[PDB]
Formats: sequence, C-alpha cells, structure tokens
Amino acid sequence: AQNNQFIYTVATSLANLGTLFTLVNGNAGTALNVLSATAANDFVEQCPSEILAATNYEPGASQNYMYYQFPGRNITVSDDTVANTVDKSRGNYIGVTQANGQQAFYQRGILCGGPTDAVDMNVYANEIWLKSAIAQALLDLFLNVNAVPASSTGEAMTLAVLQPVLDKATANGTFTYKESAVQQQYITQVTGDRRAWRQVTLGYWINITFSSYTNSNTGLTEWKANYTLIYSKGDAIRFVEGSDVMI
Amino acid sequence: MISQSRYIRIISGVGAGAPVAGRKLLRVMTTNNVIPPGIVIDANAVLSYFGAQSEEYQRAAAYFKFISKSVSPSSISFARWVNTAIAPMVVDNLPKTIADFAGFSAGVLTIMVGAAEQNITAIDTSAATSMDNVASIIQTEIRKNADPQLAQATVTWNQNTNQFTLVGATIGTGVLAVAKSADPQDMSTALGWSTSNVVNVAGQSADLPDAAVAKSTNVSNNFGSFLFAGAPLDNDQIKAVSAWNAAQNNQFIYTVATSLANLGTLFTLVNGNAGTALNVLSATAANDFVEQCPSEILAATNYEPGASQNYMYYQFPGRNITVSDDTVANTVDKSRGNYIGVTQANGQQAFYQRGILCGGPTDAVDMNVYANEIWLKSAIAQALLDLFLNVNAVPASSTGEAMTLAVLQPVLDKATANGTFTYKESAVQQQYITQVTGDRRAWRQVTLGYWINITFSSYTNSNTGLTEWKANYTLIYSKGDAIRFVEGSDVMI
Repeated sequence: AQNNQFIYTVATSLANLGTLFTLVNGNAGTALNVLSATAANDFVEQCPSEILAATNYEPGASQNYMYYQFPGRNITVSDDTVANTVDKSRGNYIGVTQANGQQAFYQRGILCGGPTDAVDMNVYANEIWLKSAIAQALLDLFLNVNAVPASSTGEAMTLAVLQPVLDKATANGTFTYKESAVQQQYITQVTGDRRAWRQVTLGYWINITFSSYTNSNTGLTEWKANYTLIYSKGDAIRFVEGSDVMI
Repeated sequence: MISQSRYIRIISGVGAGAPVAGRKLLRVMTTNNVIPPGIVIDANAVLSYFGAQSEEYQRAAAYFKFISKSVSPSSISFARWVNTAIAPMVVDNLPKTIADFAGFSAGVLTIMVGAAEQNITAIDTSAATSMDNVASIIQTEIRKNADPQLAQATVTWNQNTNQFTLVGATIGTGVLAVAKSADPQDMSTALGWSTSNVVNVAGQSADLPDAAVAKSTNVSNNFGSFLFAGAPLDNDQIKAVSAWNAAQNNQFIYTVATSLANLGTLFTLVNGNAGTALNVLSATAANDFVEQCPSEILAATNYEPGASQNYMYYQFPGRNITVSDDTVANTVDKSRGNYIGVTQANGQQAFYQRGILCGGPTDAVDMNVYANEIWLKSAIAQALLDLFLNVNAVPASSTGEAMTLAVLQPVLDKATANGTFTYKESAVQQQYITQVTGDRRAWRQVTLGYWINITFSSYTNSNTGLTEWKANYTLIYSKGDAIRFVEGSDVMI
C-alpha cells in the first residue's frame, strides 16, 4: 500500500516457497528467504535488513546485495537444478560453489513486484533514501523561511535548496552517469522537453511547475508545487562472459 | 499524528520497466519415460540428471564441444514424445530421502482422488531400511484400495534425481491427484506430492509426432533447429513433421538423418517444405550422429561483429567420412543432401560440403540466410513488443512513424555490423524493386544495404465491429551470400 517506504522479510521452507509467490506475487517491497529444515534456527531473514541498516548514505555507498558472505548462516542449496527451480519463485538464499577447492554467499538481490516497481534491493534502498532526503529538505525549507512566493523566485529558491541533495546523490552512487532507444522515446514523450535524455551525460533532470488549484476541504484556492525528477538507476554487473582467442 | 502526505507527497517508480526476453537459438524430443509429457527441461548437468548410459548424455557430450571458428552453444533442451499409451502419473525436484521418514510410524494418512476421495490406511515407515523399502511399503498400502486405478498402482523411486512417481493401473484414460490434508501425520510434504509445482499427467493415446512438437512448442519456443533423435522414423512421419515445420514460415529448422539409398526416396516427399535439412549417415559404422552439425553451428553463433559465418567450409573431426568420389557427390547433390566429403590437397586428406536447404524459389535455400532471417524476425518483434509494453501510447500520426522508425533504427544498425546486410551487385532485381515499391531510386539505396517504410493505416477487425489502428512496414535488404567457387587463368608472358 505504501509505495517505496519499507521492506518486509519473510522466512520460508523450500516446499512452502512454491505455495507462496502465488499469493505475494506483485506486492512490491517483499523479500522471501529460504530456511533449512531440521537445523539450527540461524535466522536468515535478517540478512537484507542488516545490509540495509549498516549502509551510511559517505561516498561509494550504493553497494550490492548479491555478492556478500554470511559465515553464521548455514548452506541452503548446492545443485544447479535446485537453484534453477528456486530462482523461478524469487527466493533468496545462501549458495555454495567450488572455486579451486574452496567452497558460500547470498545469491540473489531480487524482490517480488510488478514491472513498475524496483525488483533489485539496492535501487529500492536508494529510492527510500532519496524520498526521505527530498522530503526532509522541503519540510525544512517550509519550516524556516518566512514565505515562499509563487513566482520565478519560488522555482529558483526551491531548485537552489534541492541542489545539495542531488549533488550528494551523484557521489553516493545512486545516480550513474550508462547506456536504450525505447527509454529515449519514453523520456521524450513524458517530458515535453526533448534533449532531456542526453542530459540524463550528467545523471539527472529536474523540473518545477508551481500551479494553482482549489482544495476540496475549503472553497478557498490554495499555491502548490509540482516537480518531476528523472535519473539513471544504479545497477551492478552480475554475469561475466568472454572468449580467449589464441594466435 | 497527521500523516506527512498532507504536506509533501512523493511517488517513486521505474520507467520503461517492461522486460521482454531475447530469443535463443537445440531441442531434442526423446521418448524415455523420465521426462513428463507436459514440461520442457546449461554437460555435467545432463550426466547427473539422465545417467551415463542414456543417449541424452551421449548427444550432449558431443553437442557441448564446439568452437565455431570464433571461439559455444551453452544450452540444450529436452521434451517428451508420447510414443505409446500412458497411464496417469504424479511426478519431486527438492533433495529428499535422507532416510528421515522416521516419526511417520504413527498412522500416516494420505488422500488421493481420481474423481472422488480415497483415504489410505496407516502407513508405518519407522524401520525404513532404504527409500526403496519406503516406496514398496507405500505401494503395499495403496494396492489395498478397491478403486481400479489403485488396485494395481505402482510407486517407484529414482536415485539420480529425487522423484517419487505413482502410476495408475489402467492405460488410456484417467485423472489422478493428491490433496493436502490437515492431519499431523500426512506425508504429502515429505513426499513431494501436492507441494509447489507437481506434474499430474492424464492418460493419453499413442499420439503423433507433429502433434507432440506442437504441444512442446506451446509451453516454450525459445529454440531453433529441433530434432527427434530416437529410433529412425517412418517416411510418412518425416513428411508430416516437415510439412508442420513449413507451416511456420521462417522460425525453426528440422534436421533428418538418412542413408544414401533412402535419400533418393526422400526429396520427393519433402521437396519444398522450407526449413528442412537432410544429412547422410554411414551404414555399418559407429553412430557418430551427424544431423547435429547445422544445429551446433546455429547454436554457437552470437549475433558481436562478423557473425554471419558460412555453413559450407567447416571441419568435424568427430564425424566419419561419407562420400569420396566425384560421381557419387554429383548424384548426392541432386537430392540436396549434406555430408562430410574428403579431398586430397597435396597429400593431406574432410569437411561439411553443402549448406543448402530443401524449399521453393521464394524461400531461403542457404542456411546462413535462413538463420539471419530468424534473428531479424526475432529482434524486430522484440523491439516492437517492448515499445508497446513501455510507452504510454503510440499516436496514429506523423509522430507515430517517426517514433517507430527511431526505435527500429538500432536493430538495423547492428544488422549491418553483423554481416546480414551486405553493401553487392541485377537488372531483373532492379525492376522487381521498382515495381514492388512505388518509390523509384530505392534500389540505389539498397549503397547502404536496406530500405524501410511505414504505413499506419486503419481498419475494422472481424471479432468486434469497432475500428482498430494498425501499422504496416516493408523492409528490403541485400542478403548475405558467401563465395563458394574460385576460377582463374594465369597467362605467362
């Protein structure tokens, strides 16, 4: 119900996983973690929560939820076919793999949700942080300055206040300055201004509206500000392929 | 407190998020009873799942070794062909059978339905010497029931995978299922029955190959160049399957293996029938299956620069020689047979000889152009579907044609680099192009390698009286053909 505010971690067995992902399909912000039956509790649904809690949004803090090691938690799956079956249900687990004799890490950073919502957890966390930071800056502006006029000075002042947050966002890693034609057409359609996609070189595009309206509660006309922000999400590489041609 | 949304409201989302998959290019239709009829299933995985003795591992081992002259396939698929009549089945992918059915010695209840409930008496497996004993004990308790399906039902256990399978007594018709009950001592979870995704197979008749391949393509069609690979098929069955393949214009390939004498018998039935390949075997020799050569070459291709390739000059050291005389090769080429030929080149002696497909004048005889057209169709369809799924709406005006052309531009840009567009010398083709397209000077353009048009007309569909619009596009490009013969004269002085 709340768009991009919280996360919700659930712990399931392997057999129960198939029963879920039918009920909780969609439902953005929900994470499923597979337990091990007939073993110690070694609670595992806390891994995404711990990784989110430890983050400090200092430079290079975007991070990645996939390649990370949990020596306390015990192994969950060890076959490729079992992992293939589990990944269909968007289950998160600790997998073990052989790398020249040595054998375990969290395997997927995916969330259940629709096409419009953030499937990866890192972008989910970054959007949480962006919403909180923007709301804090705007509320602080409202609380401190005497009044915000509904004229050109208003847009200038609002943009000036929002500037430091967007400056910090580039350093954090939530804005990536990244290669599609379909996305280009979508951007040119959503924003009347063309050449916005070329700008999103820098990583973001921001607009301010300042329209007027009448609220339903009282007949009086009250104004309002509408802003639109577009930025390139931060996605991490997960697969490597190559060919070594000799001679 | 009053919620903060009364004063500041922010909505977060992902734009153009609709993901559309990319088509991949082998699938084998076997008959062994391991594979359930209604499913389709990255070499060691094949070895583990099927065992060392099976022909599936034999095929995968030779399939997964390949270099393609640009340094591999990296995937394979299997589907099930219902050769004969089958009884209903219920088939357990999770690792189980750690010999820990203990605690189910307390009067186990399980419920199964043909059309009405059947409850099974107390089943005690505390002893449980092995899972074979567990399956036997389950079978003994099930066989006590008076329902005809359950009178002679069988329970089996598989070690390579981790599957329990239940087979009903009658053959031909019946529907079986298992239900999750609320009792504490219910073993539908220790067994993988009625948990997660379980394949319930209803009874079937002898069935036919062309219907089987259609059923298999119903569930997923991310493949190219399928083949049956069991016992040799009858000529009529090959004819029916080739006709079914020809029904879809330029989607799949179909590889057949024949003897030399049988080759003349074919090419009469399967003449035309675009997308069919014939490969000649060697009698009284090792199997060294050869119908996989075009399939392997297609699978290994990655559509990176210079990937057009050529199916003619390529070497297969595993396969044994087929023909060695010029007259025999002349007779074979009349039937459009593909083979491994041996020729002397200063002492050294073997390579695939022809890359031709059986088909009509309108269809692609060479296999390279066939593969490139498969890739073009898949890429264009993917781009258009992705456009439909992401953007809000596509207006039926000048902006519509501009946007569609802009979206299709990168695919055509990549096509030039791949080698499927050649920028090549006829007058007849010139006149054909000037007639088909009202716009003259299109043939001069096809300097660049392609010509594209967009229409955006309107019409009314038959299903509803409403007028629905539509877009019509025409694409012309120069196909990629490779040189195959060299002739010259050296004049001295």
